[PDB]
Amino acid sequence: HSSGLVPRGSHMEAQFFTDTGQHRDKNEDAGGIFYNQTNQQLLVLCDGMGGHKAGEVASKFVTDELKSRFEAENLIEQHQAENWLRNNIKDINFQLYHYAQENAEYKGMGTTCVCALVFEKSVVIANVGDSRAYVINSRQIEQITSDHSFVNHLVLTGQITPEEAFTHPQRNIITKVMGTDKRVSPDLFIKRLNFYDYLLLNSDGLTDYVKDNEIKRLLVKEGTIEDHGDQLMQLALDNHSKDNVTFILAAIEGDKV
Ligand SMILES: [Mg+2]
Ligand SMILES: [Mg+2]
Ligand SMILES: [Mg+2]
Repeated sequence: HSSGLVPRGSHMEAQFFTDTGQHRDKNEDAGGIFYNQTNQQLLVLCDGMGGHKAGEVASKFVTDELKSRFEAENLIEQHQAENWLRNNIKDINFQLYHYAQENAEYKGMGTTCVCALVFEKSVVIANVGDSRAYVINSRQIEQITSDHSFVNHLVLTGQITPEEAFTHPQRNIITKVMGTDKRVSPDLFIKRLNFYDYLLLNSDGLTDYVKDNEIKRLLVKEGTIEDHGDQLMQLALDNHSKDNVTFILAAIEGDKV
């Protein structure tokens, strides 16, 4: 191929926050923040399905596989990142499918997966399910991913409005999830970072109970990542979330020190 320059080192200050909540037996969300051999950064969040068996097994399996595969990589170029995410998510989905089929205790298990590979000026995001990725600044909160949910199908075909989807009785139904089929087609996105302050990955335990404008209002106020993460978690619980709540907050650097 034609020659080009090595990616410039790029990290975001990022932190992972998770809580079982007071309404679930287990925390079936999983995730983390991982680094490859050249110190590129991968953010991972998985929501194991509460309505099927063994959601915690599925979410931990996908997270641990992404951790192992990424930590072993040396360097991923930005123009190869979509392929890397697509290929590894497809392989992990296939492994998870057979793991579920063979172990009777885990039959039917599955998980969402949203993940983000960080570059200097952009982030590359892969999504399977109804966990989410957003970017936030003082003027806008933008959801990057599209929920693979039945209610989002209804929204995208004009059958219900977004506000109706927020209180719809079938909001729980997912239409694309890791582990249920041998094949999966993740959605891939590239988002330029230039004028945003935060990248947020989250499970639906946050956004089923906290609206986008509340998230934006909280994150735009002065505060550290640790203050914002503690307060965003408390907001989900104060808004009566009945689910595990998990998110990664990653600060986008503007002016250098
Ligand atoms: Mg779950
Ligand atoms: Mg369970
Ligand atoms: Mg959930």
